[PDB]
Amino acid sequence: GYTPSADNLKARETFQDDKFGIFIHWGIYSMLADGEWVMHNKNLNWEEYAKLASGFYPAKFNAAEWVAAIKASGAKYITITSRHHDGFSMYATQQSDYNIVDATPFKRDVIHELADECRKQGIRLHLYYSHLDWRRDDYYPLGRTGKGTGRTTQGKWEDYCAFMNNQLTELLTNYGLIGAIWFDGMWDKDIYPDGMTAKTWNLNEQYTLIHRLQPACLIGNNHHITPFAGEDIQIFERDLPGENKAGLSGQDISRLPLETCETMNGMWGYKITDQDYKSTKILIQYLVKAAGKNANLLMNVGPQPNGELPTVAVQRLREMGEWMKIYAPTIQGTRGGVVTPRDWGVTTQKGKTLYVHVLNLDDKALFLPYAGNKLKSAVEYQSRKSVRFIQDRDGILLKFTDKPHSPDYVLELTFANELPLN
Ligand SMILES: C[C@@H]1O[C@H](O)[C@@H](O)[C@H](O)[C@@H]1O
Ligand SMILES: [Cl-]
Ligand SMILES: [Zn+2]
Repeated sequence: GYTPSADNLKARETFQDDKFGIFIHWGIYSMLADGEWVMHNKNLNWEEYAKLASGFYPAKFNAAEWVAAIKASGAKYITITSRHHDGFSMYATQQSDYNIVDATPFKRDVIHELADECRKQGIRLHLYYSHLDWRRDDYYPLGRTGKGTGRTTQGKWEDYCAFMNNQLTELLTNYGLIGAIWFDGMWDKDIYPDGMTAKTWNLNEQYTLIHRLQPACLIGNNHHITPFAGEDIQIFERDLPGENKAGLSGQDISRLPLETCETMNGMWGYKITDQDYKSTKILIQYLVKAAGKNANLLMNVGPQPNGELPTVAVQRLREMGEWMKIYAPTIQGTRGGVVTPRDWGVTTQKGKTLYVHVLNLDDKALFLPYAGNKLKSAVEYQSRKSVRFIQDRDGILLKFTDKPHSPDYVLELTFANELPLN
């Protein structure tokens, strides 16, 4: 079956080292400013919806400003929508004239500009690509969604698979190195009996094509189930691995590198009525919790129809970056800690070092259930002040002089041996 290349293994380890990326959902739906699902939610006719492209002009778009504001947060990569459910391509494809260059007065390939700036600025580029299409008539038979977009013709599914293959080829050919392909949407056909099989979705052909073009490119698929052979990362939508508070998960944690995706406000695409952006404290803690469960955090912003990133999102990214300036070594380059997440916080680890991230504790002591490795020292990460501890065969007890500050009271524990990997 699938044995991943060595460049692919390095790519997985670098991805886990990086820990933090930014999601970008941008399209012509940003004009309606009611979320990226508006075409299906309001049952918009595909022709009338497509008429919006000839008025799309994000005049204030600036790839350099975007990538700079994201880099400033500590994030190391950007995952951007190359084509979402509405079928509109945000790059210069030759498989359809329904794209940013040919169908709008903007006439610019924004994915190419962003790739150039990511190269220049040391940020890796990941591409989201939708298996689901609400406009094309060769997406036949239909799944659960999209029955109200006014399609009145049928094509062959083979033609749609060819279309996807050629678009994937283009994206892996004209834009430099691509960190990952992020498939989404096959959950649409989970109503038919064979709706989540690799053969209906042509997954083996597609994955093999991807890895032939760029063997170090990682593949993830947001299907919410057990990863298919060929995927290089596992995705959890709006939940940490092993949690299901949002109801879109519940699948077993595989052995692939893990990534949790989340929105900074409540919606992926720009939504003018949704201005409730999570606080900087919440976002820092979300990243720390992700890292403590051995997962990356892919945090989303939805660009405005004038081309700017929301100002509040840029503020949050800058404040997260101020925090990262001090604490990134306790997150980036680490893995999930030997003590798994607890109500008080989490732990990350690197070599012989265990970082204890105390996120939610008002007592002045903390029990760590870990034994068999001589603890040789404990200090506060920032101040370097020493932390009193008692170690025995049952575990470790840390005692604090003050009881802890927000948003993260971090202790650095140094052990004699190891730290293990479960
Ligand atoms: C990937 C994100 O979660 C879901 O899968 C999608 O339906 C959303 O539009 C968004 O792209
Ligand atoms: Cl980690
Ligand atoms: Zn170029």
